[PDB]
Amino acid sequence: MSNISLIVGLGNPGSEYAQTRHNAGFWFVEQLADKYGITLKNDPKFHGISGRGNIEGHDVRLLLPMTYMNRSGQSVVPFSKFYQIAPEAILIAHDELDMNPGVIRLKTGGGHGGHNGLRDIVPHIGPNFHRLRIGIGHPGSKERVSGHVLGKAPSNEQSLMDGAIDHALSKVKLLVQGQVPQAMNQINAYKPA
Ligand SMILES: O=c1ccn([C@@H]2O[C@H](CO)[C@@H](O)[C@H]2O)c(=O)[nH]1
Repeated sequence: MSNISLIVGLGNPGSEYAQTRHNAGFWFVEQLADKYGITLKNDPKFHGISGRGNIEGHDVRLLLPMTYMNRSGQSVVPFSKFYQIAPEAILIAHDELDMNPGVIRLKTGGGHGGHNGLRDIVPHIGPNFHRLRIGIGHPGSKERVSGHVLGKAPSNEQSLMDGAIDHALSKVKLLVQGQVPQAMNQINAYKPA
């Protein structure tokens, strides 16, 4: 059903990308894995790093594609199909250009919103997965997007994102329990200050 049992974090592999805004999804899933003691180990079969563990009495899988962002579907799609995880049980955490640092929202359905990771996923499994939209801000102009998402945020913006991510971690219990409406209410209500 809508008991979240796959949590995907989008991002790029390599130390040079680890601190960039486009890896917001990785930050969330890495922190979630540490919170619940889920081992994120090499998963060559699905071109990623993945884990499996107990979150609040539920068997949950975690996935970080190691395909580079624009090829994220080349991990997520075969992984979800192999383990027979329907989109309705998937949460994908990703950076959101259309939201401020420190703003975070749970969304069900919808398009990719210009996001090149999601762009590679929705064509295959459809739109009906859940998304943890982690606000990163927009660089104003259209052609400066690459420089923004592949940039390391200033400390204040990082602090704002980190606080929002921490808040979201506290609400994963609701999501794995299938309380998507309550999780949406409580996640979306987050304020940094
Ligand atoms: O060295 C790089 C840098 C970025 N990109 C791709 O360009 C996307 C913008 O989403 C990237 O994040 C990633 O898929 C690469 O393929 N290689």
